[PDB]
Amino acid sequence: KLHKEPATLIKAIDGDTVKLMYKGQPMTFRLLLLVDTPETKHPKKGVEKYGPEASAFTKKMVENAKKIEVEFDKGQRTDKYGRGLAYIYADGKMVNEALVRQGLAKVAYVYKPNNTHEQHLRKSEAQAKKEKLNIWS
Ligand SMILES: Cc1cn([C@H]2C[C@H](OP(=O)(O)O)[C@@H](COP(=O)(O)O)O2)c(=O)[nH]c1=O
Ligand SMILES: [Ca+2]
Repeated sequence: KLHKEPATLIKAIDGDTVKLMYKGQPMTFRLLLLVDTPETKHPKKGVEKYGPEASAFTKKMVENAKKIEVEFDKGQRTDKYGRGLAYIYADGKMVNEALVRQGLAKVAYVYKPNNTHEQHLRKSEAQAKKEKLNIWS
């Protein structure tokens, strides 16, 4: 079973990459199962169509949260770049899914066993497509 753990915001970096104080140590966390478009991609040098709105949305959601919690999946907790891989919740709402529901990020990098909430995010993504939101307009 997965479970939520306390984390302190240190800084939001873009739509899907946030730096958090987790168990007393500063580290970059990357949101599982998403590809926010970037604010500072690498092919793209930077700023994507919808990458800066996905960044603003996560920035406000974590900045204004009363509390942040991280939820690791059941596979590896870290990727090759040493970023923590988690579902992040702000006030009990999953930032991963809110981005996807808004049509501000797409579901991507699905590596089992790290896909417990994959179907939940694919649903939210289907609805953002139906309603034609943002990247899907
Ligand atoms: C979300 C996620 C990304 N990644 C890797 C895939 C991509 O590697 P490559 O850089 O080699 O293409 C990169 C994309 O991350 P970003 O979207 O943050 O740039 O991070 C994982 O390995 N596992 C994951 O769960
Ligand atoms: Ca990104």
